[PDB]
Amino acid sequence: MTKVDFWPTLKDAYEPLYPQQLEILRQQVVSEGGPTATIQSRFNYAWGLIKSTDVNDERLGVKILTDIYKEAESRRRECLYYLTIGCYKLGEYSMAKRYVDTLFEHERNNKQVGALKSMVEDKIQKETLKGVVVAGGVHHHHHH
Repeated sequence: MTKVDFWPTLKDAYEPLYPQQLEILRQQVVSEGGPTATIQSRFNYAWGLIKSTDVNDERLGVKILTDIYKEAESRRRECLYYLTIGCYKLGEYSMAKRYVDTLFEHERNNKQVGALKSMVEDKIQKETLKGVVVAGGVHHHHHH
């Protein structure tokens, strides 16, 4: 009910949508003509595709958020933030890191950015280096 946060949390992503909620956004997008729909109409269409559990909808929303970014303007902050979240689900942390990096530079408070960037930065750092497949076994040799 707090309609004041201009940027939800990353947990909101773990909140799936019903077939009606997703079809409703399509009525507003298609009713306007579909692609010729306003940007705010397509922007939300990519938001629901990211809350989906399948990766097919996440790769589709990312492409939209990048089209609205190259064609729109001002909506860069919302895109850089949404791209970091939509990208985090595709572990493309290289793209998420570069976009969130530019946003965090803005020097804006909102500890949600410092924390979101922490999932991207902690994952590019904690992944190690050559990426270890986690040693799954037990110490065999033993005598000391």
